[PDB]
Amino acid sequence: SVPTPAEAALAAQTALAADDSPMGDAARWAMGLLTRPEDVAARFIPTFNFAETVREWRSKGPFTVRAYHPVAHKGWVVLSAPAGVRYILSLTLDSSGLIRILTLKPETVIPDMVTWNDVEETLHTPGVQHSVYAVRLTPDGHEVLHASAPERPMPTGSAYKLYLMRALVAEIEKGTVGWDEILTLTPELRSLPTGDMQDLPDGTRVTVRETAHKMIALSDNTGADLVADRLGREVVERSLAAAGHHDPSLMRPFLTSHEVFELGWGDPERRAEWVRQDEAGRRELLEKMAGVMTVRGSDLGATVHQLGIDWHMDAFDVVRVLEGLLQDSGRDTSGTVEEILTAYPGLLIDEERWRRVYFKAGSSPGVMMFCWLLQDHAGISYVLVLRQSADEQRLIGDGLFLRGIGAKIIEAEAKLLSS
Ligand SMILES: [Cl-]
Repeated sequence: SVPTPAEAALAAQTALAADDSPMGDAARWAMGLLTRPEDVAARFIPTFNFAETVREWRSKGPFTVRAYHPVAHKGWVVLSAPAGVRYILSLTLDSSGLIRILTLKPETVIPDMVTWNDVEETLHTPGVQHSVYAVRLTPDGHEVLHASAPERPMPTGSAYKLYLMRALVAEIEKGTVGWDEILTLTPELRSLPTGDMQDLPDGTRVTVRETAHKMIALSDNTGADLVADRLGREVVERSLAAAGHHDPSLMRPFLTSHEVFELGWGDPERRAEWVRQDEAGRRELLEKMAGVMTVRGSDLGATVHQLGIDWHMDAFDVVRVLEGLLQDSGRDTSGTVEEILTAYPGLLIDEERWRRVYFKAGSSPGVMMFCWLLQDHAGISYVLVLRQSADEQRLIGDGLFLRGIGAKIIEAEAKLLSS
């Protein structure tokens, strides 16, 4: 008794109208633009041409809402326009519901998946290296459900925050840091979005717990940098092998988000020097680069992951860090780890099927990855790792494609994961 096209669209239209959440508020406002600089300023982040963008968007309608997919601070609305042309309106919000990102783009098309070959043939894009790895975790080891290039080390962007989380948990267990310990935002520690903590004023005091929460749930770069500063680079590097990484040297020096941004898209000479240097020279360069960021979001574009300016790991490294975090969570009887890991599942999840879902995304120019750990109410866990890398960012896009492939795999779990 699957809903028919007409039923599906009506359900989405009503859900959008009824949604009494920050995403509902923002999506309805955005849809209103489609169907006043002072009111725009009040709806966007404080540090937010737009009237012209809205004019161009409006010229593509009239629009009909066909699907509505809110997920905490992120949301997508599928729109049909004249002649059956479809678009997706994407929203990303800050912590109080102000709009950070609002885009209207051609629809991303992902079929319902019947077989793993459907996944591979949908995903494959000339010029893009990709990898799909799916396993069932058991007492007796991992059962491989599907694998394409899991052994290939690839850049993974904010997947690295999973390793930072395991390092943090290890220090909590050793008693060198506490969940309620205070970290302090300084001008030097501020990074770029993703995240919201960069929007806090200088001197803002925040607990380790709340910083780690934002580091994971919002992929907060500033949160991650505060944690990495508190632990120290050497402590994080020493934690990598035990945390699950097969070859820690691939991620040494272990970069902060601030360092990736500043090195990757700042001074071209400094970046060339990085390429020429060994680990010692790279550490020395990073120390000299310490200070307040000069690079801004508009500077990003060119790919630099090929120069080692990212965080490289294989699919097996991602499975091990997620399984390790599952173990870390169970050991932490306070539920602090679990609360952090489950806050944002990246999708609308069937909670009657899945007791817990861990999720992490990562992206950089030419880099996209999504991973989930899903555990059912009987205690059976699955891990799904999706990765793309390319020399040209336009071959990958904003990540709705790879995320959507994950969504369809999870929707078809009875066929692809738990058959
Ligand atoms: Cl995401």
